[PDB]
Amino acid sequence: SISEKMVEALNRQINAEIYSAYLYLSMASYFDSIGLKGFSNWMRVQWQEELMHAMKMFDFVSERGGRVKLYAVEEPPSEWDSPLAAFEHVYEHEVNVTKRIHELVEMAMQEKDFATYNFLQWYVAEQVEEEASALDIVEKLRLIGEDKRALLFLDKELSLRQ
Amino acid sequence: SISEKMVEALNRQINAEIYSAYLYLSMASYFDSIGLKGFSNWMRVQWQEELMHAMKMFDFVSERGGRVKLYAVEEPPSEWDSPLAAFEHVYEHEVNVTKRIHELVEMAMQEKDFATYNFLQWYVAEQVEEEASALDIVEKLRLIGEDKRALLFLDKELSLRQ
Amino acid sequence: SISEKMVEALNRQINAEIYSAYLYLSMASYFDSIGLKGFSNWMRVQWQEELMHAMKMFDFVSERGGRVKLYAVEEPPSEWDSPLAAFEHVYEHEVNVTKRIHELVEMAMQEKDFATYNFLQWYVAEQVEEEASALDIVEKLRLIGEDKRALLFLDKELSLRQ
Amino acid sequence: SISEKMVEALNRQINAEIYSAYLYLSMASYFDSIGLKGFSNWMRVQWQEELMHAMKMFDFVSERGGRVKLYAVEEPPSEWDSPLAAFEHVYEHEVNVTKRIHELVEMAMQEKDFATYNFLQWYVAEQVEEEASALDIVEKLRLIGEDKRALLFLDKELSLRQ
Amino acid sequence: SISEKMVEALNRQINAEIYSAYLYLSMASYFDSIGLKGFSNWMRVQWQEELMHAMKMFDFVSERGGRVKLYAVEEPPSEWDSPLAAFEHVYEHEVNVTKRIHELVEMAMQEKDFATYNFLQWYVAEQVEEEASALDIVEKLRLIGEDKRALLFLDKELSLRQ
Amino acid sequence: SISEKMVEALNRQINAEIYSAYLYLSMASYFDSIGLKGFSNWMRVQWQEELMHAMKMFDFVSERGGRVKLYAVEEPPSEWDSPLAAFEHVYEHEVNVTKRIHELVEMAMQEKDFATYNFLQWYVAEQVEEEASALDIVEKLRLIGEDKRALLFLDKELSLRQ
Ligand SMILES: [Fe+3]
Ligand SMILES: [Fe+3]
Ligand SMILES: [Fe+3]
Ligand SMILES: [Fe+3]
Ligand SMILES: [Fe+3]
Ligand SMILES: [Fe+3]
Ligand SMILES: [Fe+3]
Ligand SMILES: [Fe+3]
Ligand SMILES: [Fe+3]
Ligand SMILES: [Fe+3]
Ligand SMILES: [Fe+3]
Ligand SMILES: [Fe+3]
Ligand SMILES: [Fe+3]
Ligand SMILES: [Fe+3]
Ligand SMILES: [Fe+3]
Ligand SMILES: [Fe+3]
Ligand SMILES: [Fe+3]
Ligand SMILES: [Fe+3]
Repeated sequence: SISEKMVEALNRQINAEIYSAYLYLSMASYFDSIGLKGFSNWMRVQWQEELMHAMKMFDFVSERGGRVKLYAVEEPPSEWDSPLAAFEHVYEHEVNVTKRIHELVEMAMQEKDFATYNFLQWYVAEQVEEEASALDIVEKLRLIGEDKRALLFLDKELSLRQ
Repeated sequence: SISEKMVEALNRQINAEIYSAYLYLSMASYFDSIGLKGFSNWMRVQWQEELMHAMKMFDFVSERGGRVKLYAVEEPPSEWDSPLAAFEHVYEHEVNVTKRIHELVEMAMQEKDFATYNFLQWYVAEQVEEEASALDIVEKLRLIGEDKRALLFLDKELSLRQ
Repeated sequence: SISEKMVEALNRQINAEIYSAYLYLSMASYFDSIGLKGFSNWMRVQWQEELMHAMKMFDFVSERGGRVKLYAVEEPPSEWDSPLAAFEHVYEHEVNVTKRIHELVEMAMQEKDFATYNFLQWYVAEQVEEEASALDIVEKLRLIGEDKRALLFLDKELSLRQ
Repeated sequence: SISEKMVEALNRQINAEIYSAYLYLSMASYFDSIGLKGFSNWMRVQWQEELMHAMKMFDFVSERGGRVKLYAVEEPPSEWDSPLAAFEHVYEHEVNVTKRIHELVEMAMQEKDFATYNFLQWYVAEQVEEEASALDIVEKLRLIGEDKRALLFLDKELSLRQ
Repeated sequence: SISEKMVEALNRQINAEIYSAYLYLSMASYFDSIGLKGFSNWMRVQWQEELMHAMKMFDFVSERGGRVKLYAVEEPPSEWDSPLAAFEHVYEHEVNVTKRIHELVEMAMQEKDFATYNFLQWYVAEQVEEEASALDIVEKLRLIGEDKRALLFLDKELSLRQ
Repeated sequence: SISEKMVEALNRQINAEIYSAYLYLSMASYFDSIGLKGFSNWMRVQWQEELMHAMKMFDFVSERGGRVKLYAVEEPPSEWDSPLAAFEHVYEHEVNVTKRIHELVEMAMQEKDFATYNFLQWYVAEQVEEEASALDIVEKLRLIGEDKRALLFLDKELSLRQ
């Protein structure tokens, strides 16, 4: 039932979820390098979260009788201009992930593959949260601007994530 | 104090630990594809293990004052002639990972980087277990030869790993 | 079989550890003098911790069959230009302690005194943390420069240390 | 990959650990014979402890891919002029086991067998304790001299070891 | 009052109990050599159990005021054709150990040494179990023959012993 | 992965399991017709049980992503010479159902279809029980013979089945 075309694409998106993890891990290294252990922590938590996103899709492809094929994970970028620019890139990347999910929804429907549609609804809801979390911190870094105490305050708040 | 040479090698090995995890994840797919869910499980656990291995080094490079550069993760192989060949590939890959850790140990000696030498001793000990665990299962699968009832028994046991 | 050369190098290091403690107690007074009770708390904790490093080495010297000679503890300096300057001194000092530790490690290697070589690996690993904890505060102090509200945020953080 | 000459050496040291136990068990019969039930206890405990030392190495030869050959265990001596002489024998014995372990460490270094080098570090630190425990009791027994009431106070203390 | 002839005879039977331990230890190696870590476990446990047998009798000789002499433990054998042959050697060995204990019993009665007779009744019952446990596994392995799965099923049964 | 071959074979076994049900329901009517309400109840319970056997296969064919086709269920026979003759038909019939299952097992193993092999193992075990149960009552009736209080005794006993 699950079509070979639907598998390939889910396999794409599995790779996109892993590269996001890996992107966030590179950011963990960047925030590490500029003293911000709380931001670093957030990123490490996001890395593991995106890996979990990938695995939940890895397991669904196998369950449905599809075959997971893993592809290369690209070398991510490694520097950003500022914590603000880091999170702005998070936001934009997550909006891109949200696009690619909306398309998998659309493909599922064309193929009348109701199981893959229903499953992707998890990721549709999850992307709403991803974008909003990312936006919310972007807004906070914009008011903070150059104010070093506010920056360190946000960094503590972020160190608390699990 | 940590040299650039040494930071490079460690960043490389971090990439290799992540690759190892990714190979084992591939094998988990292979094993799903021939209905050995226990072998699959064993791999899925070893994938989490190797990622953890990677992170302990990722954190160490940054504590030593160096900077983690992340590199592409190679697309891994996707098929194996049999369960025996896949664990034969496992054992061998592990013997190589060991060789890599031994070369890192020697570099640390050459450079008198006592901190990195001591740190690496954990991997010296871990690679002993890695090899032995893989070899034991290669042996089991040799003893089992062609008997598919015995394969499923070993499969159910491997499904018990957490 | 522990040599005289070794027993004296270890006794001198016992003195260096106790002086490191004492130095950090002098910095505690300095930080009290300028209203930074959290910086003061950090130094106090570090003072107990360094005393604890000396005591582990004290016990070991006798465990090996040696005798601890105690030497004078030098009057430490009592003024620094700034928090940043004081923590730059902590860092350069701990880099020097490391350098002494590594000397002992070499001396023990050179003497085939394996028991002492092994005992000191704990100090090899401890010094990694010691340099990192201090460099992290130096860097935060740099990031902060003259902003006194941020300095006070950081003082509060250090008042948490146990 | 462990060499033959390293396996054989380890297996000789397994034998020596077992002999050590057996020597200390003979000593327990000695002490029973002169009514000193605490010195007896101390030895029975150390006979178990040396067996544990042997089994730890027995397991490691197997976990490296080697195979353990077991050897005759020589008939230990059965008499000593006095409690002081028995514990002197214990001391000179343990200093000799330490020598044996140190030779093992050297061999491992020469062959670049880092895995064995690292495993043996446990026996390097254990021998530090073994020498000091036996030495303290030797020194106590010298302090004590021919006083029989004091000897029995020591005997009672030694009966508390578990 | 226990006699000299009895004390020697119990002293030899200890030796025999320690040898049996050592024999079983040798088999543990042999089963470890051929992949059967569950059989190996059984053998480690029997190795401990026979040491407990020896010590119980070591203590009894003491309790009666005899002196335990310790003799060389003999180098054991180290290969067997198969799991079956090994357990046949176990049973035959244990049947022989029964014979020795039935001889100590008849000696005891001859000397009217009731306290040694009563003491030996524990070993008389224990041997009934020793024989019956060995024979049960011989019987099971014959029925098993060359069937690999069934072999592995029993090796897991044996991994359970404590 | 599950073959067309294996699916049609399972669907056919499903038919066989529903027919078994219906055969047992037809006997419940027989036993009802001759005043044996306990035998009837036994059949009604066995009818629900074989329906459950069916549905577990229906669900399994469908989980593995194959399509259950439903075939006609044959008119079963409706009379028997006696309770004994009736339970002899149950036995023969169950021995036949065992034949079919063992055939489904070998086909699975041919196609190396290990999920299906493992799933059928429940039925192999279940059939061992079916046969033993039927056989046992067959035997209890050979004994009862013409004896009427013992037939009513057996009849109460089968009332009890839930
Ligand atoms: Fe995601
Ligand atoms: Fe995301
Ligand atoms: Fe999320
Ligand atoms: Fe690893
Ligand atoms: Fe590994
Ligand atoms: Fe491991
Ligand atoms: Fe220190
Ligand atoms: Fe320090
Ligand atoms: Fe510290
Ligand atoms: Fe020892
Ligand atoms: Fe010792
Ligand atoms: Fe000890
Ligand atoms: Fe025994
Ligand atoms: Fe026995
Ligand atoms: Fe027993
Ligand atoms: Fe059925
Ligand atoms: Fe049935
Ligand atoms: Fe049933």
